Amino acid sequence: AMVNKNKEGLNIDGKEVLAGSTNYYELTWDLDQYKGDKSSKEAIQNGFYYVDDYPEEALDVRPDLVKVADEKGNQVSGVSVQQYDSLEAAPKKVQDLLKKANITVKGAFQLFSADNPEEFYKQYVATGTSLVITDPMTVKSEFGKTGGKYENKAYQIDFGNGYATEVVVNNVPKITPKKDVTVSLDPTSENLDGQTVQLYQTFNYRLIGGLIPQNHSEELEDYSFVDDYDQAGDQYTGNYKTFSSLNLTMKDGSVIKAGTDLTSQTTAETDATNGIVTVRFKEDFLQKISLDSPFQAETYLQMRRIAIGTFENTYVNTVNKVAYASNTVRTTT
Ligand SMILES: [Ca+2]
Ligand SMILES: [Ca+2]
Ligand SMILES: [Ca+2]
Ligand SMILES: [Ca+2]
Repeated sequence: AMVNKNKEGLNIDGKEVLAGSTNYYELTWDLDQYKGDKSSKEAIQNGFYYVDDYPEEALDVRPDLVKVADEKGNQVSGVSVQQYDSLEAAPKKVQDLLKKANITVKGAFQLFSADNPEEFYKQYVATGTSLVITDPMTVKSEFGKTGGKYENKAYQIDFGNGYATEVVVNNVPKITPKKDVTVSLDPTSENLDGQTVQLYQTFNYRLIGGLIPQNHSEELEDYSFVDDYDQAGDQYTGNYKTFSSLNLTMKDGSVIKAGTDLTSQTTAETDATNGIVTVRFKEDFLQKISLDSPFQAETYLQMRRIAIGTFENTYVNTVNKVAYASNTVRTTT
């Protein structure tokens, strides 16, 4: 058996997992059927292992959180774990036992090993006592820029013979912030990217956040718009508005309609000297969004053009503290 969970313990098999989130896998090292086993010395000496072939393109193991526990919840001594970057890089002994167990891995994998096959056998195997491996891994930050499926595969090796235990699939959504230039808050208004802005004209930078899909695996804790604008040409006026980009369903079942003014659910921080403004969603609001709802929002920063010339803007949308850059807009004065 294999299941993926979030930190709070919810089953998240098949769910959308944001870059930066952790997959708290629980792998059952299933020894129940061996109660009253009568296998030979040589079969026992063939050993007991658990193999997790994790998808290293997408995930990094969190080695400090990896645990092997018995049925009382106590850590198991005499079991160790090593993570290898490939079969080729693995010790010869490891290559050989995988071959014998008839296990194929792709790229990087972990091997959990019974240090002393005879002691492990006497204690857990012949007694039919199953163990639970907690094996947390984090989605690579950069993967959020392309997104896509990943799957975790595991194998159990009993008496040197291996077999597949389970596969769990998840998907990483692609987070793609967008930046437009407007002279209106109407979402249908013309984009002035690539066009002219008059000297001392006010206008908006429209910062459209990335889309968090429904069926996501954990709470949203951060959704921010960080705009380091070019203060040689642009001045932030101190005014902004933030709107929902989609219909949101809250944990209480209420619905916030697309286009609703959510400015009061945000805070703002300015650095005029360095020409930066940051707008962040409040936890009080983010914690109310259903895990089964999408989330997306957009901020209109009111600017003033304050010099002749050509000026660019880019903003960064952070989503649970992973940064994603928007396109770069350009206007001329
Ligand atoms: Ca290693
Ligand atoms: Ca792998
Ligand atoms: Ca829209
Ligand atoms: Ca700046």
